[PDB]
Amino acid sequence: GASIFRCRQCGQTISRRDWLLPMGGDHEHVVFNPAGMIFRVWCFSLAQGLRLIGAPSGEFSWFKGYDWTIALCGQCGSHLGWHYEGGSQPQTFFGLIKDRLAEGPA
Ligand SMILES: COc1ccc([C@H]2CCC(=O)NC2=O)cc1
Ligand SMILES: [Zn+2]
Repeated sequence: GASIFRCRQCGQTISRRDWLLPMGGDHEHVVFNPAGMIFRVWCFSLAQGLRLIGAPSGEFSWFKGYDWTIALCGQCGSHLGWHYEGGSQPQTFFGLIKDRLAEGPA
């Protein structure tokens, strides 16, 4: 019905509703970057079709204990969110910008 998440700009397969991850009790986190941009972030245990840019950085990380790398759509290059690593339980996860994805059938 609506179990697959694709890149909104090009349709690249990214994630699934089954792979949503409740972090802090909720898979949705609203955050701001240092430029004041608001993001409605959904946390996923797993994702595909991305391209992770650069090396991890902990600066300004919204999630305690985690370092982030920019995650672009591997197909069109749109900024879809961030990959997080270096933490504990889980050690890694994806934070994806909800409004840059499109939900649909398998
Ligand atoms: C270009 O400067 C920056 C620096 C950091 C950020 C994001 C990265 C992800 C995160 O967890 N927290 C942030 O604030 C956005 C833009
Ligand atoms: Zn794309």
